[PDB]
Amino acid sequence: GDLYVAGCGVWLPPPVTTEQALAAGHCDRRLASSTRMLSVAVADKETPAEMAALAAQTALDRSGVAPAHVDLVLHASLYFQGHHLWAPSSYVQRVAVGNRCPAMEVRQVSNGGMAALELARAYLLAAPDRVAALITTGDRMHPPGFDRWSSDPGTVYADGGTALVLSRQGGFARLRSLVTVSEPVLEGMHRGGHPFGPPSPEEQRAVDLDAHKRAYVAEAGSSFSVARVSAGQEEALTGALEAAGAGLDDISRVVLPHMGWRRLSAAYFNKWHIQPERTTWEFGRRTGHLGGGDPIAGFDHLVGSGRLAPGELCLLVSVGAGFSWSCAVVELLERPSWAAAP
Amino acid sequence: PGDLYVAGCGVWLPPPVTTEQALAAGHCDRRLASSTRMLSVAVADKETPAEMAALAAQTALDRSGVAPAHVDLVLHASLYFQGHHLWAPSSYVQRVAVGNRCPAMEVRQVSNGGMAALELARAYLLAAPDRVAALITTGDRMHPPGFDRWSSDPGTVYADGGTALVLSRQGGFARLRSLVTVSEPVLEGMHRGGHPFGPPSPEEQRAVDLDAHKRAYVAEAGSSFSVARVSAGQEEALTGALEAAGAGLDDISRVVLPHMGWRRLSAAYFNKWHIQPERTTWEFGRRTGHLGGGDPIAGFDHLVGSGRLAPGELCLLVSVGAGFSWSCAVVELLERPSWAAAP
Ligand SMILES: CC(C)(COP(=O)(O)O)[C@@H](O)C(=O)NCCC(=O)NCCSC1(CC(=O)O)COC1
Ligand SMILES: CC(C)(COP(=O)(O)O)[C@@H](O)C(=O)NCCC(=O)NCCSC1(CC(=O)O)COC1
Repeated sequence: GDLYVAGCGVWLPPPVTTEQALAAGHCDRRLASSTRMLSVAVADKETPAEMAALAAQTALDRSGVAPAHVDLVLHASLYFQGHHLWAPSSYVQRVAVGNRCPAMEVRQVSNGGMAALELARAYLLAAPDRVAALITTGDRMHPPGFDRWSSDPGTVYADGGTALVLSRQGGFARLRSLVTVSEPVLEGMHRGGHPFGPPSPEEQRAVDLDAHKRAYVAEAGSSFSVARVSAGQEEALTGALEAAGAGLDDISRVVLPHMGWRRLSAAYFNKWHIQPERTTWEFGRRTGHLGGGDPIAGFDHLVGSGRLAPGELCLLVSVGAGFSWSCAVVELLERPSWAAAP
Repeated sequence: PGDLYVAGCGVWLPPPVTTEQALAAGHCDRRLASSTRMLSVAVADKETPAEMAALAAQTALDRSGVAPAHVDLVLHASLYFQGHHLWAPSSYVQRVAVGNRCPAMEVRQVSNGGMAALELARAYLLAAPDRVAALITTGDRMHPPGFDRWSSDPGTVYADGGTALVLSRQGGFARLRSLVTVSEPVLEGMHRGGHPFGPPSPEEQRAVDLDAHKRAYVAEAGSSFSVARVSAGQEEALTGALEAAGAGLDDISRVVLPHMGWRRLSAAYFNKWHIQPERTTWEFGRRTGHLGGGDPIAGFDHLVGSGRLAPGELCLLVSVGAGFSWSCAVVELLERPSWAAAP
């Protein structure tokens, strides 16, 4: 019944600094100041499945899991994967695993990685003989259909891949809890059309979330909008902590989404009263938002850098547009052979 | 004790466009009309994919009688653009059709997406002792800018519409006797640019053109290899599902096939398995078109609602998508639901 993290890894393209973004007029100084971002991973020619596959190779090698024991492949993403009517999950399988288990996509906007983890956990527990599952994420947020800095002001989107190997047999960390909360009444906040009617039939030029958020608040009211988002976040946090038998004071590290400083302050630092030094803030602000993969990149970072110690608890915090929230408590059991000692 | 049932199902299909009208507009030529033998395809005007999925889910949930509190998962499958980036179509389906707060997400596996979500839904319900039902939906809209319903993938004509199915552990009008999924990722490169066995090419900025990528894959990997590997996956899914249900093909009363053109179905199924078109959903699919990954649901819903399937009879669901992935399922009709015609 127990579930473990057997391996994890990332593939991040080289960073583009905020200074170089300012120089190119991709970012203004107000956004630079409000987000306090330092750099964002930006890919040149690598596409999403390629980057996911590269992360899966690292995660699988670190795990020591045989390909015959990978019983599910789930690839999560939030933006165009490059080729319509093509199966990026099958590319990840062919290149990174080389086996024949089911391989498919799971999507839940910036929460896709945790959504895939929920489905992976269920899949592994539904049959007594299953062993491990591979979860990957990958996205590429290029200039013609997406604006990395202002398509969704307050969050700077990154290119890159992440991967995690979940196992029933064992691993270096134990999953103590995972909870997902859904508040679909917020659905219309990220689309055109009436917030409570059907979606408008036209849009794919350049994502402009800011326009839709204001239209949603106008129709639903700021009071309602702020409250429901707050309530969803609180349900996921307290649900995960209660399921793990922990309180926030038992948590050593908090893996937060890689959003800008203003957003993280309002949602987490000034609400929960935690210090940034207890989170992945410094990592995320040089990385950027990796679509649905931030919890994986952040946990991988904490472990690989030795910032998390055996016996310590880690809290994964993730959120997506629907809205959907996931929180997980992960217990580090031992330092993996790939990790730096402090 | 582990058993799973179909409690409800439904579709929402926009008005049809006939092959004659397609011929007249120069969307279809006589050789394509003749090779596919399509009669019409469902075409949406202003309805978006999640809108159509939500309408189908309303019908399916109303038919099932399952309360929203017993819907413990919502999975929305699709194969083409859902209309809005960084937006959650699965949350729209939840808000409009369910009104609850269980997890809602997307599952995708090309033209096999509906059966893929069925696999994950089944695991989810079986992974915890108190779960009851799950809602599965599909929805797509294949419009002219980036897609040509008649020639983006010649030999299959793609439809607009939504489908929905309610899976339950408590009961239903049909029992899921078996469900198996087969994966051959070596065929992955057949549906993209680049190099079949290298990384994908940079972002596809044009109308979908699968014929180009299939020719490039066959040139590189060989026709003998491609045809054999595709044939082997289809045969594995078929015999796996039938063996898992304790049935042989002669025990199947009706086959729900994908809504491809006549030439593809003949080569894959009619001439291979020696089954009659009259035992399949051929007549239904040829007036509907390919509903992305919802065909098994639409075809099963058609068979049940029209009374062509009788209590005690077994039904075989057949699905395939690029990747490749294949799913087959055997479903036993337990009773005629009250919304179904008597034959
Ligand atoms: C949670 C709290 C911050 C609490 O606020 P108080 O301090 O006012 O109680 C809340 O009231 C709030 O507004 N949060 C920001 C959400 C919003 O309204 N619009 C943007 C939503 S974009 C997003 C995409 C991403 O992942 O980057 C999807 O979720 C993030
Ligand atoms: C299938 C078979 C005929 C079986 O082998 P036998 O010919 O010996 O029977 C085989 O010979 C064959 O043709 N291989 C060529 C590949 C091909 O065209 N794939 C379609 C690509 S889009 C598609 C989705 C859909 O439309 O639903 C994914 O599957 C259809």
